[PDB]
Amino acid sequence: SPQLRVHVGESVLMGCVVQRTEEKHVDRVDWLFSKDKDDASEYVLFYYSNLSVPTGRFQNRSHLVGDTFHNDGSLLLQDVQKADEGIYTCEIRLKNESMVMKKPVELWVLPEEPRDLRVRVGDTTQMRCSIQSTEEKRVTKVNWMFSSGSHTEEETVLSYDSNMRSGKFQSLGRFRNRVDLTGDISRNDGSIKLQTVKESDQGIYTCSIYVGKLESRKTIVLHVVQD
Ligand SMILES: *[C@@H]1O[C@H](CO[C@@H]2O[C@@H](C)[C@@H](O)[C@@H](O)[C@@H]2O)[C@@H](O)[C@H](O)[C@H]1NC(C)=O
Ligand SMILES: *[C@@H]1O[C@H](CO)[C@@H](O)[C@H](O)[C@H]1NC(C)=O
Ligand SMILES: *[C@@H]1O[C@H](CO)[C@@H](O)[C@H](O)[C@H]1NC(C)=O
Ligand code: NA
Repeated sequence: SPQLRVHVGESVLMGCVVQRTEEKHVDRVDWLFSKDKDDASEYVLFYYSNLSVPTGRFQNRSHLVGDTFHNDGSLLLQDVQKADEGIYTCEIRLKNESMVMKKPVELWVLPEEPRDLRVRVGDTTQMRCSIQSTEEKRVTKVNWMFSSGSHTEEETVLSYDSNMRSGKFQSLGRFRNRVDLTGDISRNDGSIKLQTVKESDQGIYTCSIYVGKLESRKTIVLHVVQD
């Protein structure tokens, strides 16, 4: 059973894909949460008759992102909190099948990442953004934006869209020639590298990382210091 660790605030995609040679529709998916067994459980989401229903304290953070016409009942849980630590069980039945697959996934939650990233002038840094996932190729779009304290508007640092022939755009303004993707988008990683950091690079970097139309958002405050 997969054991996934995430920091507080992160998203996690828990795969629930039924291995078949044929592309079958999903009839039923249930995702249930228990802290230990705990003697207690709660629904994250259920799906029947072509409708998903995120429930309870997961109602606004949870999404069936699997292709329900291709054997897939995978879940995206956003904004993970410490109370989300425990076991997620997927029960899934495909159209025209009687058998039910049951797949437990354990989620471990580490303390939230610091908001601030400290860098010295002239150094290189990474800004990391990725979704924790058992499944490849789920991220469809990554967009990095920048604002300083004095900006009237965000500017684009780097953008990648998997559903365009275009693919990858890099800044032609303040970050020109100093930014590139270090993440493998096919492995759900939108991380970038920023080279020869300047004082004027100080500010808020935002990553919007998409699984379909569903955005997960990450903020990094770049604090540029001396010596
Ligand atoms: C839907 O499924 C039918 C096959 O069911 C299979 O055989 C039975 C005896 C069970 O043991 C089970 O494990 C199998 O799934 C097909 O014969 C039928 O054509 C299918 N329905 C249609 C026409 O779409
Ligand atoms: C679910 O949607 C599919 C694809 O449009 C359709 O073929 C099927 O009949 C639907 N199932 C039910 C029972 O609503
Ligand atoms: C629930 O609230 C979140 C957090 O603000 C928001 O992004 C989302 O639109 C809501 N959920 C859905 C899918 O309606
Ligand atoms: Na269905």
